[PDB]
Amino acid sequence: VSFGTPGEEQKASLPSSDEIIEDFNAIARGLKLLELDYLGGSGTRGYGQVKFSNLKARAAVGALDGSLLEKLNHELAAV
RNA sequence: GAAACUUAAAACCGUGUUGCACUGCAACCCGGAAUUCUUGCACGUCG
Repeated sequence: VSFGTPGEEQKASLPSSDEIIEDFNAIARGLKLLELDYLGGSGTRGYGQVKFSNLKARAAVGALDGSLLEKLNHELAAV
């Protein structure tokens, strides 16, 4: 979570706390699509069925906003 | 007046550092995007 690459004609800013929910919602939506798919190989002949378990988020560097880490753990609760 | 060289001999020479102090130095990601994937019954034949 940082400024990123702002571009030559823009005013740089940090992503709001509403935008971090929409990033984590697309991660767990893309991890539920992988449980129907097969992660490399033959796949259509029965290979590579995969499963996720115990997905949880932390804060490794720096503090968060407050009551935000627990609602990022709820987007990951449905895989 | 006609007749007898202010001539002869003598180095503008001897000694002496264009020498002493001084960083081609400070700042800079060989970095950003990309599924070793697509098709395939361990099966057929019996005086």
